[PDB]
Amino acid sequence: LEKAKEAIKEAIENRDELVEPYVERAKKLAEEIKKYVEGGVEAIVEAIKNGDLEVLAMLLKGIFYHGFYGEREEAIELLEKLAKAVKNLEQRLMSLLYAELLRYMEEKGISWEEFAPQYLTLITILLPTYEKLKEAGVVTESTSLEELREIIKLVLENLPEPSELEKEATKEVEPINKKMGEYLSFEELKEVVEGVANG
Repeated sequence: LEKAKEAIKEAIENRDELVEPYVERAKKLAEEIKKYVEGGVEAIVEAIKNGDLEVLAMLLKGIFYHGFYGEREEAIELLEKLAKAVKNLEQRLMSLLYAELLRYMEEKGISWEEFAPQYLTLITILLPTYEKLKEAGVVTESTSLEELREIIKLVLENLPEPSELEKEATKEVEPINKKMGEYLSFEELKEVVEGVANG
């Protein structure tokens, strides 16, 4: 809190630099998830337990965009439970980010398409905020989840309007991301997150 004001401010000025990498990464994850969908629950759990960021990022989008089809409560529960289970700080924060997007929509009553352009706006500002605070030693592996959510809600509270590139990229990638969250049911996602925690 407060100690990240210049980190977010500089993050909003460079947010559009992360638009193209996000689009490329999302298109790659859309094909890689099919390999791990055929691999099964045990293949996803073992990969994440051994610190595979890519598989963990695949699972995050699988949980978040599965909530687009309904029952966003369960996606919030799984994203927060997975955040505590994993040890990496970057994906800990990404899991909390997707949970806060769904939590903010339910508490405010915002529909998915009304808030879709703000997904990439929060991602492209919060990610350089994390890197800046990590480069300054403000956040670390011992940083509690409660302080990570304070960073996310601080960016989401002072969230600027989406940029032209973000609105453009949102239309390009939303159909891709929604198909990514159609393979793994909430029951399978429950098994994966439970497998990461104690499997």
